[PDB]
Amino acid sequence: PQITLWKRPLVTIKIGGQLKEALLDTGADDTIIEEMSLPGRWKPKMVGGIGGFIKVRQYDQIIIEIAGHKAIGTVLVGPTPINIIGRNLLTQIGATLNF
Amino acid sequence: PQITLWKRPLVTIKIGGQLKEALLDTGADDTIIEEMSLPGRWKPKMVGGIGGFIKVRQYDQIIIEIAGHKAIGTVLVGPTPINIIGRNLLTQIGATLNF
Ligand SMILES: CC(C)CN(C[C@@H](O)[C@H](Cc1ccccc1)NC(=O)O[C@H]1CO[C@H]2OCC[C@H]21)S(=O)(=O)c1ccc(N)cc1
Repeated sequence: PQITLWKRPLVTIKIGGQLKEALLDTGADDTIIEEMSLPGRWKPKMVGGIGGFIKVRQYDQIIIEIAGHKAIGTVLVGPTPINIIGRNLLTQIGATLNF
Repeated sequence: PQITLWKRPLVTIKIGGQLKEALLDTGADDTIIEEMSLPGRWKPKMVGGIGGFIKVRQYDQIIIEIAGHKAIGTVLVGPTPINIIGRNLLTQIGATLNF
């Protein structure tokens, strides 16, 4: 699909068996999802953006369906105000910025 | 152009006659630039990011060249870790997300 930017580019994702709404974010290096339970060992990481840093749990090799497209990669879990799909997964689904 | 996301989508912008580097960010509603002197009066605005809120100065009708495309709109100036080109300006250059 070709997404216009008049509004937030929100899509439905499936992760860990749950359905969630997330933002397709070209400005995000990594994907960050609100607090939830995921299987596996994880390692702590600090992620910084506007306003500062938050502590997150880094889970590797997580499968996520984005708008119906299966993808695999690292997912950071923590206190984010919105679910964000970053470049690490956008590349996997072949997303591009066009103008 | 068609920009892939294996690397941060950074482009050159020309504002106030100066050349700077900026990130094409579909996850940002608004355009935010690092501290610099812009013309006219400003209005206050609070911007919420991943790590909290910062206070910024809002300047309207600012002329900005993005990767060679002229745009005229609102620009926020504040303590951002990187210059961000948000949806308000992305729409003016006709950017879309495609996959
Ligand atoms: C600041 C950028 C370099 C990176 N940010 C992604 C960015 O797209 C966020 C993503 C974002 C989106 C909504 C809420 C929090 C974070 N948007 C944002 O900061 O925008 C602010 C200015 O415009 C306003 O409208 C959106 C919030 C304001 S980030 O959220 O801090 C971030 C940092 C590291 C990773 N791995 C993933 C994301």
